[PDB]
Amino acid sequence: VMEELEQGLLMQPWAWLQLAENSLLAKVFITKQGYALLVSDLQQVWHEQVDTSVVSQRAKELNKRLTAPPAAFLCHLDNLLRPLLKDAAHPSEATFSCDCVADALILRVRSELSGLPFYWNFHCMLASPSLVSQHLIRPLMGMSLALQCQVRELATLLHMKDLEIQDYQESGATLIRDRLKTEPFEENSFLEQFMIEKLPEACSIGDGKPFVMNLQDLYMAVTTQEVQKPRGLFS
Amino acid sequence: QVRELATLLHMKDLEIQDYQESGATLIRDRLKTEPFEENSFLEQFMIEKLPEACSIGDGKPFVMNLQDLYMAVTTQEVQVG
Repeated sequence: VMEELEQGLLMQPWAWLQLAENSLLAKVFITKQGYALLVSDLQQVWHEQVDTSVVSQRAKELNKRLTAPPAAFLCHLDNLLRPLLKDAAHPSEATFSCDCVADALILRVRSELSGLPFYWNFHCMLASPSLVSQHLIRPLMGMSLALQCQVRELATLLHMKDLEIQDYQESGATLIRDRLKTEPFEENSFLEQFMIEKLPEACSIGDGKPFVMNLQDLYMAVTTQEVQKPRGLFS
Repeated sequence: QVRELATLLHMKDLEIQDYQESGATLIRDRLKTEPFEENSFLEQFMIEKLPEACSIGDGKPFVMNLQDLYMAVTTQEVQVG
């Protein structure tokens, strides 16, 4: 039960949330027996795991007149959350609000469930060091190592193509188009040029949107890897 | 960096295609290189080499390989504010 929620949350991609002119990164895994949420703003991390016991009380207190068992309420919450997290700019009637008092994060979701109120309040506490390392630190290191390996493979392929170009030039032929000539690839020169020129803009984390937009498949792959007697005449 | 290397590979592929169109014949047939496809390369890499490449271990690879980029990123962050 509890382990299933943790595994599902781990094997999930990050999503971008826009609320009150603020940007958050959210991971949500909702099942028929609870849910797991992990939110961040690139400065702090909050986590919240909920079982049906607290749902039976919160869904009533927030929605006084709502008569909904935990299963239906969780299904409605998933239908509310997944469309927004999966893709952006999707029209919806859901609204998000964020607040903090002393050390906890109250995230309020207010939605129109076919023409009726739907209020939910995530009360997320600070994530323990184990959760942060499991979800952000180690996967990012794995992604960086994988990207370095990819860069090395690309450099090897470029060297092979440069050798092919050298052989073609030695053959004595000439190009019908002379504008396509490319200088030989050098790893050190390319690295120095990149660092001097484009590293500033490339490394700009911003509000986290580039991380969600670009590096998600590799992140998911890394997370999935880490989680998994003749005688006489006859003689 | 990977995107730029892919762009350079595409440019070299176009150059090789033009050379072939020019009727050129290579003396060594073993030097022929297959056209580069980003999707095929990515899928092959993820299937084959990612399991052994994305091994954190005790943290030695992190300090052995990616220290310069970390310092550059930190310096840029300090410069920004």
